[PDB]
Amino acid sequence: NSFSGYLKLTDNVYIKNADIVEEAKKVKPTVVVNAANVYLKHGGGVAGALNKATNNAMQVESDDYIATNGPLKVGGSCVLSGHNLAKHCLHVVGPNVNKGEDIQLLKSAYENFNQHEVLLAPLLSAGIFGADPIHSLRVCVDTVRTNVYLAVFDKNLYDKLVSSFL
Ligand SMILES: CC(C)[C@H](Nc1ncnc2[nH]ccc12)C1=[SH]CCC1
Repeated sequence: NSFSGYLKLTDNVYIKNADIVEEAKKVKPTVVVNAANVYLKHGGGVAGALNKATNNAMQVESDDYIATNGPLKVGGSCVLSGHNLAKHCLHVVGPNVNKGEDIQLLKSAYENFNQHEVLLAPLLSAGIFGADPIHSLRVCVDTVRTNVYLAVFDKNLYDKLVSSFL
């Protein structure tokens, strides 16, 4: 968990302008969080980038999990292997607000982080799911109580988050 170059926002939330895949390769954290969907189909965004970096081993494992357990609920999670990127991957489903899913489920999504002492994570629901990224960071800060290191792969968005926060 050798995180470097983060800015501490609160007692337990840190943030960096970085690709989460590059962070995972350098740090080999105990847990990396995936911004997943309910069927664990890693087609784009953070999910597609993490899966590509495992050479599709994450997708093969996810398909087997879904066959045996069924889909996750919105706001839910499962713990699977982190493959070459981390000890574990915590797959978390935030609401797709562009498709009418309730934004209050973003609090339930972030609550899953509290089962792990230290996590490398992305900003939930901030991609194609359509939540305001600054609102997602506010819910993270007011929900997560364990130590989370947020990687945001966009310098313009990073600067807007840090200006709004501090
Ligand atoms: C908001 C956006 C810049 C961010 N993308 C990323 N954040 C961190 N590492 C990344 N690697 C590849 C994409 C990527 C997302 S997509 C879904 C949730 C958060």
